[PDB]
Amino acid sequence: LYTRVRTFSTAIRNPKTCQRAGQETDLNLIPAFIGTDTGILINSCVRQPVIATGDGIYALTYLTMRGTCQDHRHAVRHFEIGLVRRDAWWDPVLTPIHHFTEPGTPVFDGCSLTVQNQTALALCTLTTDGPETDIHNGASLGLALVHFNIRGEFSKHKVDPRNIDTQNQGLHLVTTAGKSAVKKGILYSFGYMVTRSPEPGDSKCVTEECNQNNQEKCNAYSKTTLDPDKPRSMIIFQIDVGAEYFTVDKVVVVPRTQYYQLTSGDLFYTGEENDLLYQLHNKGWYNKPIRGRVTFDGQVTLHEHSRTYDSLSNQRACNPRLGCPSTCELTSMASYFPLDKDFKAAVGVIALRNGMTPIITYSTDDWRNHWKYIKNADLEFSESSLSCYSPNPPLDDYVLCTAVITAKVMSNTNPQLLATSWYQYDKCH
Amino acid sequence: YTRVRTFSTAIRNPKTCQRAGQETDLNLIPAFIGTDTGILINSCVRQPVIATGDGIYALTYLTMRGTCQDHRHAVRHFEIGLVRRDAWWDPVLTPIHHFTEPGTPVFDGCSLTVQNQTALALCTLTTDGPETDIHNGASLGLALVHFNIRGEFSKHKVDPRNIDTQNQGLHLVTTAGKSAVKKGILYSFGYMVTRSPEPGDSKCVTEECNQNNQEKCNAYSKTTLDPDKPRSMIIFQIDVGAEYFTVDKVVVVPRTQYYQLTSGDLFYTGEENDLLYQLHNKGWYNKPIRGRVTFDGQVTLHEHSRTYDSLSNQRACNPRLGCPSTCELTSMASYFPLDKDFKAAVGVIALRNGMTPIITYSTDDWRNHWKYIKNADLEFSESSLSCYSPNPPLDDYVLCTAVITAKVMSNTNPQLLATSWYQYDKCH
Ligand SMILES: *[C@@H]1O[C@H](CO)[C@@H](O)[C@H](O)[C@H]1NC(C)=O
Repeated sequence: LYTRVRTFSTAIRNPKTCQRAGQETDLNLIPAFIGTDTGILINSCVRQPVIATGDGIYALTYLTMRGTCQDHRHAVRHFEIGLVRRDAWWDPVLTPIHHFTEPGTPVFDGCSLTVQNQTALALCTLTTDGPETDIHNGASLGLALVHFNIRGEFSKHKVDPRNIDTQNQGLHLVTTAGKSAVKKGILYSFGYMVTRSPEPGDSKCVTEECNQNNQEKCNAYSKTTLDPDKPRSMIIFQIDVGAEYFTVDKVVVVPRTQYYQLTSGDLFYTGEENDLLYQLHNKGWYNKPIRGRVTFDGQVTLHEHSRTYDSLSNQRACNPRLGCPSTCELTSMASYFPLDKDFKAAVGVIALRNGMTPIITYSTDDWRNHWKYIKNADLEFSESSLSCYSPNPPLDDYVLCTAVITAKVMSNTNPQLLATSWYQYDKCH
Repeated sequence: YTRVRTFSTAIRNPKTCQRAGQETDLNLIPAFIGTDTGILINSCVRQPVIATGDGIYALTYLTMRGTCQDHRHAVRHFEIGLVRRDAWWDPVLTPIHHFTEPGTPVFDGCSLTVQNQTALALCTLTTDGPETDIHNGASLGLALVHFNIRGEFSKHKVDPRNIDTQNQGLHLVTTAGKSAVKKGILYSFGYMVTRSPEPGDSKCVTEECNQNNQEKCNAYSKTTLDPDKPRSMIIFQIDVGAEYFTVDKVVVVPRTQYYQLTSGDLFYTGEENDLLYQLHNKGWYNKPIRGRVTFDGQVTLHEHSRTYDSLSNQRACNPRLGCPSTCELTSMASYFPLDKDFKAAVGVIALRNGMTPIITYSTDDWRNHWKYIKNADLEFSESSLSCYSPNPPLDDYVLCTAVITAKVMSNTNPQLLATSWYQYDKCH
């Protein structure tokens, strides 16, 4: 059988109160030989990467298309599960053991991903041309729960979205790509919901001096409508995947007061009795990290942390500048992962400047301890997913992180899948 | 498992019609196989071998951090998967199970073939690589590796004491390439360190090179390790399920049959047909080296007269490539038979300067056409190529998949890339 290398998420740990030191030496990057070839030679497009780790196990998912990024009809959904194994340097590295593909059509879109014990769980949307195009065309959408385990078993189960409690407001339910979390047998994941009535209230905005009515621009570009007749709200799905008592599958609205533009995100497990953490993905005009704590009692609140030490940018400036509400959209996102259950310390993968040059950033509160290169080159990347994990028993000064990015390799106009891991400094003083 | 049934193009009768060059552009399709191999960290991938069976493929390769000369810390990868219809209804390769064996010792020089639902690899167990181990006075092991589409994996040490060498073998080494199974016997290339030097001249050329070619051919033939260690090319014969009693053995490929000691591929053509072969261009000889293998009376490599493809380096050699020298091609060529005679062939080769991977398509000694894998200044080092027909076959095409080790984004080491294509196969 396989020997297990025990690991756990850094996000379940108590925060360190000591000053976290910047690492003086350069990064020890180590192999993450996961995923597949994704068509660097033929300029294929990889979208929606999500990585998740458990106890000696990781899982990975992504969507591939030939030639363009706008061909959902002929896309292929990839799923993968693998192990943490000691290599010839005795480093714990990720390596795949089973891979699965599901070609369209319909295709699995916007899959979330988590690892529970020996099983990966993905909640996905069944679509022909992509959810927004299907909804516009008057088509319906499906949902699916996919699981696969380290034995190589694979299951896909349709979930009737009409039987999910939406307080009779939901017309369409859509999952979006990112990390999910399971607490007390309930699977939580981000998505959005087309509703009968528009959601009242102002979208979250900024008081930055932008030579305009910010709140007006914020509402206008909030992406809370798919059409004059199609309002949509951000949601968190709650699916019973093993609750102690019977629970009704439901969605809960994330009110538009809680975010700037409707977007995807990650939910980070911190323990059975601890609040989930979150990050929203910078895919619009807001160019600072969007992360913090989620609570549900009475209503869904995104308790957003005050974070300014990292800034996202595009190669070409926007008018008004990024950070000001506009129709500009960041071409390159950032992934953050909590080093503790409060998100006090964070690891990030982000572009250095101009939407290129992947770097790792390392913060405590609103202070950047250091940054290091993944690759000091003019390499653009579009999407990312990041997971950090500690061996058990832990190392004194380090944890481990793995990132997947979709990068425009060798002057390709589309992005392909690349991966890397590193020893992540975790040390006091 | 649900899969597109396939068979190797090398078992077919040669087409009696004239083969046309393809006027239309190449239809390249995804080969999303293997893993990330450290493009971001300049890892080194070596010894790639791909093999196909009936709706099944297998892949193997060796990875190292930072340099290509770190056998002590290398990792051997094995992979098996299926031929499946994608959303365009094209038959594409997709992995189902992956395996790694980190050093040390590591599996070096693995050959690879697919027998029914099981991949077979014959490998050499080594610490610092076979030549370094031999130089250091260490011994080597052999191993037979099996892994199947259900995900089962087996490795068994093979004691060289059970391999008949007519009491001449001192070390046995497998080299990376395609193997073949006929009538339950596994055949694969390798080399053998012997007690006594092999007599005879190395195969040579008569090209005017302003030198004594035969003397240079013998001197640069790589038939000696160190100063006192002669070695001979061999073909292993290992029982993997023969119906009759056989002794596992090596058979010498005499030095008259090849230019420099090197690795190669053996191509199955049917239970009752001669194997085909190719030797890998890793030295000064810069034309294809391929043809038919026979065994009745020790190994004869019946080398075809092939000149339509020529390999080149970015920096010229003095004397020029094609002339015996100590210069070595930085990029190899992979060929695959489209029939049991190797009459028609698919090739993967660099266009010029050891870069720009292209596909060539030949009949006899004529290049019908060539097509780009990538029209870019992309250096690549090693390759493996397999072509296969869906069953029932297509009228005008077959399918091919290649893996190459390419120096991506100004990396000094090469990483694993893959692609497939519809290969023109049409008459007139
Ligand atoms: C973890 O998974 C294994 C295999 O699926 C199962 O047998 C075991 O009971 C699980 N343990 C828990 C605590 O759920």
